[PDB]
Amino acid sequence: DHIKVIYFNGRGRAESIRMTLVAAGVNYEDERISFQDWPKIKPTIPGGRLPAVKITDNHGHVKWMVESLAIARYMAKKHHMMGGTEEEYYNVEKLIGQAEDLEHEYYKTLMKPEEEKQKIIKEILNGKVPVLLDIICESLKASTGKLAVGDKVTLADLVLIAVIDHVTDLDKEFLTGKYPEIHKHRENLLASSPRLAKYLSDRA
Amino acid sequence: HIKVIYFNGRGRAESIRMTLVAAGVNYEDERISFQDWPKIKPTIPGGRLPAVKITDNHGHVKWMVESLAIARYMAKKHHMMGGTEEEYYNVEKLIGQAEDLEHEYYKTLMKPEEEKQKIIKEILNGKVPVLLDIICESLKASTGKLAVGDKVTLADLVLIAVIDHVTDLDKEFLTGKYPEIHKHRENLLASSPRLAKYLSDRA
Ligand SMILES: N[C@@H](CCC(=O)N[C@@H](CS)C(=O)NCC(=O)O)C(=O)O
Ligand SMILES: N[C@@H](CCC(=O)N[C@@H](CS)C(=O)NCC(=O)O)C(=O)O
Repeated sequence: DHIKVIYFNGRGRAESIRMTLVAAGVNYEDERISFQDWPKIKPTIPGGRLPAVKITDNHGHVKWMVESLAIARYMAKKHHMMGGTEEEYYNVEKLIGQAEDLEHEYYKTLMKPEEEKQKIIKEILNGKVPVLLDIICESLKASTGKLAVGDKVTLADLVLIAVIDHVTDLDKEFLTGKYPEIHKHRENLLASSPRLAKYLSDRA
Repeated sequence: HIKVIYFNGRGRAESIRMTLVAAGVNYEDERISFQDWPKIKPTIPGGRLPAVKITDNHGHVKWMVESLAIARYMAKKHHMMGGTEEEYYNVEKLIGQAEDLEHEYYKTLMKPEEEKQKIIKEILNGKVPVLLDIICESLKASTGKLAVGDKVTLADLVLIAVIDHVTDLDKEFLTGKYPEIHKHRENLLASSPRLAKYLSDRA
């Protein structure tokens, strides 16, 4: 099976799919679509929206998968990253749901002129952003291990690092000297997964 | 003992109420008024509703928060998150399509009856028919008569909740259009007499 990840932004919705495969040691091909070629590639993608993943087997037959975090939960489930008990599965989904609520505040600043972006940025940062960072911080304090859920990598860890990178894109000092548990989660995750540290280091 | 703690009657907790109804699992509804939220807020872990408080035989309490993480945990416990990895992907796919449509609906909420009208006319000419077409195509790919296969999943219950929100915005919006969505609802209510009874009684 040849796996191609089709997307437009480098650290958008497809990052959860790339990090789940990286952590699993699963190889894939990146295919980035420019704004310029989207009008003619759109009708070719089932449902007309990115990211999408095209899986071509040895005989050339193609399977398509859409909806970014439904693709990431399927890949994570196949590689034992959706928890190891039903209880662990609830805690993985709990943090995923918390991170996605923070990502939704970040999306409100996107593809806007650089004056309205500034206005929306100062509202969320004094708004729902610190509220949701505190809820995620408390969730991390409840884990029975050093990562988000227990002590082994799950999809919850990778969605969290992706969303925290979006917050620091809005204001790079936002977390300086605050939310130690978030900071610590990142150090712990990169130590549990050499592949992800290599991926991230290298992406930087 | 399971208590579902919430404020709106057909808001985020509906996914949790319908998973329990479909599973034949009894629970208690505890609706919080706008007037009592200031003092009950500090008592709920995370400070946000809906929440589910589970009190066992000896009085010990477990809390669960984040609506669709509670609903996928109950659905998983009752065979409603698909029967193969492939069905689970398709369950999650439709869930993610429905939540994108619910996000358009949330943009109209708790607004003065003026700008609510303004936001309604933009989404209904916007992302709302785009996402209803994508859901309609997803239902046509199912290997059975419901959203995923032929037995109830969480994907079916999130879809009826979100479709009820669209008709709240414009009651004629699906009249004479999207036959697969209409058909899905008829099929689901015949597959789960408990849910037909719940909705009927709710109505
Ligand atoms: N909830 C879906 C959202 C897919 C989506 O909204 N994609 C947008 C950008 S990430 C898109 O393709 N826009 C272009 C178009 O559809 O013409 C997911 O997470 O995959
Ligand atoms: N993503 C969370 C959202 C929880 C949330 O946003 N709750 C809102 C209303 S549904 C709330 O409790 N607002 C009141 C407050 O926290 O003071 C879920 O689906 O459970």
